[PDB]
Amino acid sequence: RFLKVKNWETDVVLTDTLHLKSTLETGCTEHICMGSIMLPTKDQLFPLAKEFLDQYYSSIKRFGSKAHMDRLEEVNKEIESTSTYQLKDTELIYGAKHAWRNASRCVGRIQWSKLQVFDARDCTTAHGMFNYICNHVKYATNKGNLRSAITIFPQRTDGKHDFRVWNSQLIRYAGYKQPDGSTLGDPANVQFTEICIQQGWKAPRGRFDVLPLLLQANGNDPELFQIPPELVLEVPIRHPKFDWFKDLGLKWYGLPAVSNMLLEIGGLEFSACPFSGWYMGTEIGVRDYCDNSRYNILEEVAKKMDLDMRKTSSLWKDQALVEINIAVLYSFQSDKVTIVDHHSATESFIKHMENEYRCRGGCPADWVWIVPPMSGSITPVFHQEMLNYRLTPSFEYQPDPWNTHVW
Amino acid sequence: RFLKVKNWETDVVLTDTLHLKSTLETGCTEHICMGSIMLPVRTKDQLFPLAKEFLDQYYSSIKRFGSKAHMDRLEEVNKEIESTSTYQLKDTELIYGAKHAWRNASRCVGRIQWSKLQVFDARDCTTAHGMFNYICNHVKYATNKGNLRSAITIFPQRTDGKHDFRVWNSQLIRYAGYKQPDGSTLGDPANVQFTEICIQQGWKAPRGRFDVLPLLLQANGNDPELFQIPPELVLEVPIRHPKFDWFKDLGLKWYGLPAVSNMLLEIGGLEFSACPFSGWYMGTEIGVRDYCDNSRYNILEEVAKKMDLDMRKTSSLWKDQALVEINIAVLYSFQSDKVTIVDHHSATESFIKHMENEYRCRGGCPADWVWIVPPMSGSITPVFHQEMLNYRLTPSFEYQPDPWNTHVWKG
Ligand code: HEM
Ligand code: HEM
Ligand SMILES: Nc1cccc(C[C@H]2CNC[C@H]2NCCCO)n1
Ligand SMILES: Nc1cccc(C[C@H]2CNC[C@H]2NCCCO)n1
Ligand SMILES: C[C@H](O)[C@H](O)[C@H]1CNc2nc(N)[nH]c(=O)c2N1
Ligand SMILES: C[C@H](O)[C@H](O)[C@H]1CNc2nc(N)[nH]c(=O)c2N1
Ligand SMILES: [Zn+2]
Repeated sequence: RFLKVKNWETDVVLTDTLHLKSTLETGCTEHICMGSIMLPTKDQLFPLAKEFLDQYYSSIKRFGSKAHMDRLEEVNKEIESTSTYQLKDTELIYGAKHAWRNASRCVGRIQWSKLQVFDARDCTTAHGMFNYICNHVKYATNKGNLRSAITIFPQRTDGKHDFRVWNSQLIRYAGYKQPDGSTLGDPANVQFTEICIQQGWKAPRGRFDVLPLLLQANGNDPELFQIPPELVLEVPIRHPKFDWFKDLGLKWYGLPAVSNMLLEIGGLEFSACPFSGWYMGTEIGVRDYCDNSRYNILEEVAKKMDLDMRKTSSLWKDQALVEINIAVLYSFQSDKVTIVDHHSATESFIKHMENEYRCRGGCPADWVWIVPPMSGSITPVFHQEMLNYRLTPSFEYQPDPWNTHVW
Repeated sequence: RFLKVKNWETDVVLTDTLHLKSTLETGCTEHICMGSIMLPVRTKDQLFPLAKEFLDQYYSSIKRFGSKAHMDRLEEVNKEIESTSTYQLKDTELIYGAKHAWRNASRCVGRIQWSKLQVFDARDCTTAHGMFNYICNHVKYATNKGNLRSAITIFPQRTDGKHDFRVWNSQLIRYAGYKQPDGSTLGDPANVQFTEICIQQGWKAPRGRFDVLPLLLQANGNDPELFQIPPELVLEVPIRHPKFDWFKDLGLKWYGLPAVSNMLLEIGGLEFSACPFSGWYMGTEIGVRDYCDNSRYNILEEVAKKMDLDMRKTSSLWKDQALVEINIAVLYSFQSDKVTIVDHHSATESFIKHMENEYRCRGGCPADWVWIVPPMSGSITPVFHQEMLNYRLTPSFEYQPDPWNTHVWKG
């Protein structure tokens, strides 16, 4: 019941009790661990609403109070009458911040309580969504001094009027399959890019074409919108020592903004809830740039460094990896765009974890995701045992819209 | 039931059915994943089914399932268990068993080599001196002047739990660690407690930074005894860098033989508490962990200084740069001295081929992602992108409590 996690580097042992409040399943059983798998009614709703309202009133030190009870009855009556309910602004803010607090795969949660929440529940059209999103982007970007934020569109009603941002991230580069059989741009976005073209987008067919937004409002067919170019802050990537690096013609956008997840608060489902923070270097330098199925630039960089790529044991891939990541951090820092290196970020997470264990009884964490994709054991989280469980409010994955939308 | 695992780099999807044969628990539940947790005498009653399952697996493996030989063996073991409360494995079963414990070791990235294990049957061993001799022979055979050969030496199984054979060392070869009164540590910090035990037992510690520890061996439940492995049998590699001539002056070296000696080998319900096994190193074990863990030799700073990296801010990735150089050095040195070693790219690439082969020929390959992914350059190795399923199959290697915490001293 009372589990303990140990840090094998510091010997520090923490006891987790928060997991006992876990509701959702993990995908694992006593016979099989699926820890490395990427994707493992009025009657149903009131229980969820109650659990949420209880934690909310408990957070504001008014558990059991009349206000707590009144609200509880108010929501119950509303659910029975309207088959759903509306969160108070205070509840929405608390819920969004906690969905982030509960995101087991997020290493930057020490920042959880500073989330700027934009209530977009009054939005009704795709154009309105576009406006709200540009404001989010401009607000979060803040001329390079990034600020965490989330914009929350109307909650699901009957399932045929869902609001959705079809894009996976607000800002991402297009991908196109060339005759050469090769891929131009971001291979990860080929399918999406074609859906945009299929919709009308005039693809420039460049290596870094900022994709247009495909916004779906009230269950209607999505619409294209181009984020004002001047609102999409990008960073040209250069190395502090290798002058030839700039010649690679590499650049990345400064705002990481996830837009395909579902925010669940008190049983309510917010299918369109784009949120953003700021990058941890490795996300771009290791994953976006070096993943074989992404920009896959290791060989190109290796060649320019004049490394013995004859034998894997010379560790040329590793050396080029470090350089690509040193450049990313350097380029973002030079342009005054917020970014955190994996050492600083993981150190912060350990501190956050410690706080969470002592003030909340635990911190769900997915080791597989928390440990940076490079230099794993030289970051502290590598040596930190973690317990992964699911708490609500939460951010959940949801089916891509183009595989469920009835045009 | 069928479970699928996907490689997010190649889109290749594999299907696992082998997990159905999994009996042991994982530590996880439908509500909590303990995937990153390091460590989440039987009765006649519970033993025969364990013996039967194993023998069924053994006889199927040799295509004699249901044969008269198979049935006679089950009857023989049955009679043996009821009569003696235990039973003895035939040599063939022991070999098959040891090879499978390795094959089933979900935390081992080197399993493509599982079928080539040399098994030394030391079940006739009766004293610590006897154990010493067996271990020396294992070390010499495995080392093979640098052309390392995987091997395992298996001492008598557990009987009543009061006569256990145990190798107290965690690995046959490791360097002493000494806690200085000023709080600092000389040698390998990981072995301070053990080194202290050895000293208490009479070991004359040379107190250097790389002193090969003595073997502390327990035979038949008796108090352990110290033995020094003949130095000429301990192959070591001075670590130098191909381009940095100052690296050698760091005074670093490492032994060539990785030999785990504290695990328990379970075969058909029998428990072999002393089963030292060895293979060859994957560079990162030494270069990343042994050398760069903050709680081990911790050499990142000294190395970073020499390279004169910008150590004022973490964002210069000086630790990451120094890390790669150190690992290049380990691989270079071992290769230059002709001591077998494998780099993490080659090793993980082979593991993926092994895993795919296993899914197809065996219906699965239990693997612990947390352990399989190398401690450096994670995502540039193919295993990072491979979904895996972790479950426990027997025969298997299991952790067991450290002997000094459970041993009843006789004096
Ligand atoms: C302030 C800076 C932040 C940093 C440094 C940070 C860092 C990270 C990193 C490194 C990942 C893994 C990403 C990947 O490998 O794809 C991640 C995942 C995640 N983060 Fe954060 N994060 C931050 C802000 C946010 C915000 C503001 C939220 C929500 C309001 C959030 C929610 C999540 C979620 C749900 C995931 C997992 C997403 C998935 O499964 O694909 N993060 N974060
Ligand atoms: C032939 C070369 C071999 C290589 C390259 C290899 C490599 C590895 C590596 C890198 C690990 C993780 C080590 C760590 O981080 O502590 C590991 C663990 C393991 N290996 Fe292998 N291995 C090999 C041979 C063997 C042999 C011969 C056996 C048994 C017969 C074996 C059994 C295991 C077990 C049981 C584990 C997990 C040990 C633990 O939990 O501490 N390996 N191996
Ligand atoms: N720094 C942050 C903040 C919030 C979310 C993320 C993660 C985003 C940005 N990079 C990969 C993408 N996640 C994709 C997960 C695999 O599909 N990163
Ligand atoms: N190459 C091999 C072969 C078999 C076993 C191992 C693993 C050994 C050698 N390095 C760390 C140690 N395992 C310790 C696990 C953490 O306490 N490594
Ligand atoms: C198969 C495996 O789960 C997959 O490659 C995971 C591993 N860890 C990860 N960790 C983070 N932060 N992000 C990812 O996309 C992944 N991918
Ligand atoms: C806490 C965490 O489980 C621990 O640090 C693990 C992570 N992965 C590992 N992987 C390998 N190969 N070896 C280890 O010792 C570890 N330690
Ligand atoms: Zn699990």
